[PDB]
Amino acid sequence: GSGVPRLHRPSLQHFREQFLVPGRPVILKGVADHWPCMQKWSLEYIQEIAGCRTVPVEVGSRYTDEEWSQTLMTVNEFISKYIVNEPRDVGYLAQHQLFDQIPELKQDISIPDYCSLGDGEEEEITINAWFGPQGTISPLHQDPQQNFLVQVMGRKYIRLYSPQESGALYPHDTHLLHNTSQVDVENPDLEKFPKFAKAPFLSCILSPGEILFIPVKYWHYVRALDLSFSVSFWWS
Ligand SMILES: C/N=C(/NC)NCCC[C@H](N)C(=O)O
Ligand SMILES: O=C(O)CCC(=O)C(=O)O
Ligand SMILES: [Zn+2]
Repeated sequence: GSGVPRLHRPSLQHFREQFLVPGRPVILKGVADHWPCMQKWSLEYIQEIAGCRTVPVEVGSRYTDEEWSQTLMTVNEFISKYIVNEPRDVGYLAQHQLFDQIPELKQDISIPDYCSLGDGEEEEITINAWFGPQGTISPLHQDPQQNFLVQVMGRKYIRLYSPQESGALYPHDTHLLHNTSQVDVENPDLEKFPKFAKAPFLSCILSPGEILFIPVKYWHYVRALDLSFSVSFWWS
């Protein structure tokens, strides 16, 4: 496929018309790049503000066979165990609303203006922290709302497949896992999943300051390339 387009602070109507309404992915630059989080958030500072709080942590590379488990620990324990000291397994602080838990971290972000183009209420926008070492993998999956994924620390390799291509992505049959792909994007078994080979996609390397707009129900797979902190806004 091709690289995801990058636009420097598009006007709202131009984002509405070329991207939101047709549902095409884009990176928005010059938008979140000066938010306080971009210069303020570090291991020192995350420990200082959030260190003693309780967070859920996903342990294991990815979630299919339950090797993957979910646990709870303090942010300090997560940093020390899964990031700093030669971790024994991949832990990921994933899909957690950490800014409703620590309001003082919410002062470091904002809700992007483009969300007001939606039909939903600003109070109901779901804000999720994603924080973990180099190498976390979110398997190919789709989400029920629009998403702004704001990169803060580190880089993420991302791949996007359209809803129109779902027939080549082999979703799990169980309605629980309905929206997750059985395919390992970066090493697909093409004996089992042959149609995955021909399906087109976009990909990118998302970097700090940059916002990736993921259209509703667009499939995405995400691998952190460095120690990484992203913040997702689910809106509608
Ligand atoms: C690696 N782990 C992850 N989540 C637990 N990755 C991305 C979130 C996928 C989830 N189905 C969603 O609703 O976005
Ligand atoms: O693991 C990641 O960073 C991707 C998060 C994600 O899937 C989402 O923003 O909905
Ligand atoms: Zn997602």
